[PDB]
Amino acid sequence: SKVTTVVATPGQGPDRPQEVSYTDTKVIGNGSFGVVYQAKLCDSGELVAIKKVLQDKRFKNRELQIMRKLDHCNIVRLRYFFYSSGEKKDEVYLNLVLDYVPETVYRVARHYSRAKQTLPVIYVKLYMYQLFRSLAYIHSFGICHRDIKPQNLLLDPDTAVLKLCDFGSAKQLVRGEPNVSYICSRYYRAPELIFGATDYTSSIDVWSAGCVLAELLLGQPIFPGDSGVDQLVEIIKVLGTPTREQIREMNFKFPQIKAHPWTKVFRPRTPPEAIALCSRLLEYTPTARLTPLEACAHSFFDELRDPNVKLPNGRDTPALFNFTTQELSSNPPLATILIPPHAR
Amino acid sequence: SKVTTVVATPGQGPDRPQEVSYTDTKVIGNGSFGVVYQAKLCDSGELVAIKKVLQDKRFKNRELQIMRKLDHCNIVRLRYFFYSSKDEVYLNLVLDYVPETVYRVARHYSRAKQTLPVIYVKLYMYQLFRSLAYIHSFGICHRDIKPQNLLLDPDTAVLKLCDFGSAKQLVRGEPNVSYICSRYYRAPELIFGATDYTSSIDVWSAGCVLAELLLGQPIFPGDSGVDQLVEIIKVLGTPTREQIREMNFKFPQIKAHPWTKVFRPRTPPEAIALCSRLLEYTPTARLTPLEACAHSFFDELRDPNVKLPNGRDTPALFNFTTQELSSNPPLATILIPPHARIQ
Ligand SMILES: c1ccc(CNc2nc(Nc3cc(C4CC4)n[nH]3)c3sccc3n2)cc1
Ligand SMILES: c1ccc(CNc2nc(Nc3cc(C4CC4)n[nH]3)c3sccc3n2)cc1
Ligand SMILES: [Cl-]
Ligand SMILES: [Cl-]
Ligand SMILES: [Cl-]
Ligand SMILES: [Cl-]
Ligand SMILES: [Cl-]
Ligand SMILES: [Cl-]
Repeated sequence: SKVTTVVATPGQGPDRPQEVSYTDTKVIGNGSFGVVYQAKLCDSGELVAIKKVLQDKRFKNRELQIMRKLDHCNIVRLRYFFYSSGEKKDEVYLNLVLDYVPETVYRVARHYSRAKQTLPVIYVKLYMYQLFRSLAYIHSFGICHRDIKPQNLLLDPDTAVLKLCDFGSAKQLVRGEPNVSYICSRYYRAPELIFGATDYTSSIDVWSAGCVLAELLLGQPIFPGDSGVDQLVEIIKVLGTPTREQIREMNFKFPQIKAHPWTKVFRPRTPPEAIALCSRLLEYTPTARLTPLEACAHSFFDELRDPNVKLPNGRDTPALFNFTTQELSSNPPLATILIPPHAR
Repeated sequence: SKVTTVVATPGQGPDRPQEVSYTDTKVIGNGSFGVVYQAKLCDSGELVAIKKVLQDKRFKNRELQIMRKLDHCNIVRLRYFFYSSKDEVYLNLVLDYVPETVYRVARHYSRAKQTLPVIYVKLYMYQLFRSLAYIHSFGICHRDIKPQNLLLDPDTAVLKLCDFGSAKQLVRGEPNVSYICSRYYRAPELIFGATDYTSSIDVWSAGCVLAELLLGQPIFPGDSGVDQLVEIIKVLGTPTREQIREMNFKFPQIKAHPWTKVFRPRTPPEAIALCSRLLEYTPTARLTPLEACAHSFFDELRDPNVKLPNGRDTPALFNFTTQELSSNPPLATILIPPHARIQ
């Protein structure tokens, strides 16, 4: 087959480029951002995904700057990056060489959905815990993801490892500076984003994470809608009509619906700790939502802290407990809960 | 067979209650609004659509108060309306049933690697600009324009605008929620969260329908506001600081992609022209509904010879009221062709 050789910069190291050669190139992905290729590195034989984007040249790439800062077992690794022009008007492209990961939570959820099965609660636990860890970490640097949705949660089905990807909307949120309210994909947008607020916090990611939890339990999206009006009605149908207090803390012709009791929303064989968790992730008032770390520590995740827990495929669980000081900074006293007696 | 009989108020005219009996009740639609039943009237055998909705005890239903003032050949007729019954009260809207929708028609053609013949595009788009010219005449904005909300009669080629659930009168200086309109058909001012938007949002949406029927697929798709604005910039070029001012800030600098690359080879120039004039960053730089009716793309409809493919007459395109033309009366001299003046 054909071989490409580029001079590429490692993501973690100090700016010291080396000759990286790769082969078996194929398209996998399209969209606003640009294209994603898959390839095999010639030296290692490891598979990589290459996200090719257009570069301003005017300003430096915010995705690239944020990803160089990040090192976490539950976030896709940037191995290298390199520039190519190919054949556009002296147009320049930034190529991000990332880890290849052979599945996504979107693809998996949909296999169980179009089989009228429900994803076994154990996986729901493994995947939602590793997401909340990845948020705990990036929230500690004040970085908000702003795009949290199933398509952006990579899985290795053999190791049960989840890896957060797609930092193209990610931004550090400084209290008092405003931010655009038109980020986050439809279905997972926080009510304050729908109401057009520009003084929102990292809590938008917690609401999005809650919408992923509900969807893995129900086997389909919980707040669907082609418009915001449609979206708000599906929310008010579950949380009821926000009070004057609650509206004021988000950002006015609202129908009076009594709150549908939470236990009546999910199928009946659904664990009540999974429901408690939802009620505490999907709150109208952003400041009343759990923190990523507060979530990791919820009784819903207790099975993962059992010393005998094993994967359905018979392998051990992946890293769940190797917390850093950084990751715990939000609230260190929780370490006594997050790190169980048996853990190294 | 089963038979429901109610006492209904008429939608148009004065308040003289009437007995209405229908049968073959069937569900045809579910969603946030409530339920849409099809039914067959006992006496006439005519098909109707009943839209059942939760009635606030607080204030009277706005969709109702609006639809009762509306009488136009390109807007679904409200035949009757009644209150009924969860242990609280529902508002029902008895409306003409119309057997097709642009959504369905667009899709039948789309997955058969086919575009809809341009003649139907002209007919359907023309009748839509007429309906907007009418409601805008009253300062009422629809705020939902999308293919699913455009009813069709495949045989007559009559298009009817439905769903006045988001519709509202826009007074200047009064603000309005920016979270109305359906993904794909939202004007950039709504994506940017603006609350001083005018009826020109309806014109942007209409323009997305035009472009979609021509292209065979939506033109500005994406799961997020951001993804949409990228598809918009890949076609219109980068908004200038003045353009952004007129809607109300770190955008990828990209050149305006010539509008003729956008459409398949043999697309009418005049179709492409009308798009560039509906899909403008600057809300006030967009054609009014009535100005679009009079665009050269619609010239073929004004031809006295014009026939539908099945050999039938086109429907009523020229019977304009004073109410309809108040946006700009002089336009009557293009809108009403010579052959429609003949006594
Ligand atoms: C969002 C949009 C596009 C993509 C690329 N599509 C994709 N990526 C995969 N893996 C992937 C992407 C990446 C880098 C872009 C993050 N690493 N690994 C896999 S595994 C089975 C289907 C599939 N589709 C991923 C997320
Ligand atoms: C918007 C919302 C709900 C619907 C109901 N679904 C529906 N309605 C139709 N016609 C319809 C609706 C109406 C009034 C409720 C608006 N009149 N005629 C037709 S004809 C072929 C499929 C179909 N589906 C239509 C548009
Ligand atoms: Cl995916
Ligand atoms: Cl991506
Ligand atoms: Cl439809
Ligand atoms: Cl047709
Ligand atoms: Cl409707
Ligand atoms: Cl003539």
